[PDB]
Amino acid sequence: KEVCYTPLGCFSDDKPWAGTLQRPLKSLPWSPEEVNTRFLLYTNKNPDSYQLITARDVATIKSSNFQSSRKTHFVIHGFRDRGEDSWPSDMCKKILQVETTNCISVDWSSGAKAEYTQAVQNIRIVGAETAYLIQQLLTELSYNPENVHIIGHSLGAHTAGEAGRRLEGRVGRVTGLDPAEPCFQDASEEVRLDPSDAQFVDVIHTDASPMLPSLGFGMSQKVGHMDFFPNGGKQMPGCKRSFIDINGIWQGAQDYLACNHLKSFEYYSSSILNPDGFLAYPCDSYDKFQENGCFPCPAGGCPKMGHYADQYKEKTSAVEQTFFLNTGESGDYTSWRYRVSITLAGSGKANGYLKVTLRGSNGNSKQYEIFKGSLQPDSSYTLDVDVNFIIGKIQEVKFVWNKTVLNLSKPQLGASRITVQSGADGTEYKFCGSGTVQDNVEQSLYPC
Ligand SMILES: CCCCCCCCCC[N+](C)(C)[O-]
Ligand SMILES: CCCCCCCCCC[N+](C)(C)[O-]
Ligand SMILES: [Ca+2]
Ligand SMILES: [Ca+2]
Repeated sequence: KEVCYTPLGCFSDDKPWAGTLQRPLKSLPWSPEEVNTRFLLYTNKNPDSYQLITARDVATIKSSNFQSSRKTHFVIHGFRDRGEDSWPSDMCKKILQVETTNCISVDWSSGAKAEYTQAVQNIRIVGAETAYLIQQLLTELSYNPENVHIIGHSLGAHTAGEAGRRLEGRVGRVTGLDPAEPCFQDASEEVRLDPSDAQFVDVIHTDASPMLPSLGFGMSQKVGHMDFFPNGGKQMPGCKRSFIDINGIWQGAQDYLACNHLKSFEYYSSSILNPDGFLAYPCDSYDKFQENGCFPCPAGGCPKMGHYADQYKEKTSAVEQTFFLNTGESGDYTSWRYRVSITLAGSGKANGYLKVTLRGSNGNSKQYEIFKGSLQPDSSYTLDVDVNFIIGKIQEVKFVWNKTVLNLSKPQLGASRITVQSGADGTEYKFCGSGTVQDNVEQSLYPC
């Protein structure tokens, strides 16, 4: 029970578009007009106001600052979001401070203001609007599709994968910023987003808890050549866990219930200006990562999660290549990972915290509990940690340690050695603290 439209063609309401386990009711997309898809063009020439372009009137493009010479970034929002002044436009601007390029924000606000179930269908339209606009950068200005990068959030991610599929995977890259779960997880690839929709698909997963009984709006399913899982991808730091601004029904609700879903475009937008800020590490599971595994960055380097992911040598050597890492709690959310070993010393057996600080070069870190437990002489005790900022080179630690069981002597403990290390490369820095002062000191171990 299909319906056709302008140059965009037809939309069959039957499987897998509807009457799926994933999409139980049968509906059809709105009209192009009803959706009001709008391509807004930013280029280094005009980094503030945009140029309304249209694939319907080629004149609007040719007479615009669009540069057939350069890459083109598309940024598509999702359910109940907008292009005009929300984050997508904000994101285009950031992209133009670092590369000379065309960045378009795909605003379909009015169509994404529908009821989720409908919205899940309007997405098909915007796919086509977009795909179509690309089919006419090729025909009109011989603009190679493999120069196009589509970046979509939530429903937008699937939107982008849609356009991508309309162009037989000719499009060079689509990036999925926490692709929506409801109606997509475990569905035909025809309807969702999968590695086949572009030459390169990379995904950031920030809200991959189960949508049902549980409300994790993000897909847990791997759908890219690369699927990144910041902080394990289920609970992002800075957020406390779990549309018409619910904030007018229940004050705080929106933010509360969407914060993790949104960290996907947060992290990405910051990677644009901070490439070295989000290095993913390959691993089987986040726990292996969290339990001091898969460290440090591998042979060639860690992929940069985010904007500069397309620089990874083996970016498409496989599908569902998964990586893990930890972001910051706020600001630009950049964290760097270091390994920290401590082998014990002394005579008497104690119990306690095993804190640490860092001076590096740039600033100084925070306290860093590397261990709590039994402190038997000359053993060893490592733990990987996350430095929410860019320091430099260690060789300037501090130590400190506190009590858990109160007495059995009060021994002269210290720390024989403290193997430091970077994640990026492998730069150890390790130190000798010959002089095992008892308790609660800033015994500054130093180079050797
Ligand atoms: C799978 C549906 C995702 C629901 C999340 C909706 C988030 C609202 C968009 C955020 N905001 C309008 C502030 O950009
Ligand atoms: C306690 C401060 C954080 C706000 C918590 C708001 C949670 C309300 C959940 C929204 N809902 C419509 C399900 O009530
Ligand atoms: Ca697909
Ligand atoms: Ca790039």
